[PDB]
Amino acid sequence: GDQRFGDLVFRQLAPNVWQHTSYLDMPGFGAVASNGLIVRDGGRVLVVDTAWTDDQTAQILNWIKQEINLPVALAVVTHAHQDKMGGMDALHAAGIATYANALSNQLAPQEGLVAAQHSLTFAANGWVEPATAPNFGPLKVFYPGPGHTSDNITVGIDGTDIAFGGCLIKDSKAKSLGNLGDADTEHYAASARAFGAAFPKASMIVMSHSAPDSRAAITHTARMADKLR
Ligand SMILES: [Zn+2]
Ligand SMILES: [Zn+2]
Repeated sequence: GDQRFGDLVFRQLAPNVWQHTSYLDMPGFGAVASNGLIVRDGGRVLVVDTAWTDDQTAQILNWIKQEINLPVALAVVTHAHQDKMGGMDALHAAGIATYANALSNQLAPQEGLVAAQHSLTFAANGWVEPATAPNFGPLKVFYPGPGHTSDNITVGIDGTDIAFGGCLIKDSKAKSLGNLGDADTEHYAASARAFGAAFPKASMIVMSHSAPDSRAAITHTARMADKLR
C-alpha cells in the first residue's frame, strides 16, 4: 500500500488518514525513516510532524495539493528534534499555522530548529488544554510524561482506531529505544504505558521509526524501558 512521491512515501491508514515518510542518510549507520500523519477533516487538512528537511516538507505539501487539494489548516509537531521539526520554515512559507508543546518551542532554537507559532499546554493528567489547540478537529493531543524527550507529545485520531506515539513508541520487534541522548530514562516506561492508557481503544499504533503495529508496540516499548530504571 505504499505510494511513492519523489523521495517520500505515503500510506493510507484509514479513509482520511495517511502516513508520511521521509529519510535521512547517516554515513556508517543507514538511512533513517521518520513517519508523521496527514488527516483530512472536512474541507481542511491537518499535519502531524514535518519531514527531516524543508525540501521534504514542501514535498509533503505538494502531495497534499495533488491528492487532496484542500488547505492545510494547521500542523502539530511532536518534539524539538530534526525528524519532527526540521521542516518548520516550509510550513510557515506556505502560510500554515503551527503548534507544539510549549517546551518544544522553548528548546527549538538551541536544537537548531525553528519554533512553532503557537504553544500547547497540558493539564496535570496530560491532556492538552483544549483552548490551546483550537480547530484541532479529530486530533486528540496527549502529553504522556517525559520519555524519548522531556517535551514529547502524542496524538490520537478520533473516529479511527489510530494513535500516534511519535518517537516515544517503537515497534513490537524493535531491538532498541533508538536515540536516548535527550531521554528521561527514569520516567520512560511510565510515559509509554500512559500513552497506551490515554488511547485504550486504539488498535493501530503509528510511530516515528517503524511501520504501524498492534498495541504490542506499547507493551514491548514499555518492557524495554523498564530496563532503563
Ligand atoms: Zn526525537
Ligand atoms: Zn526520532
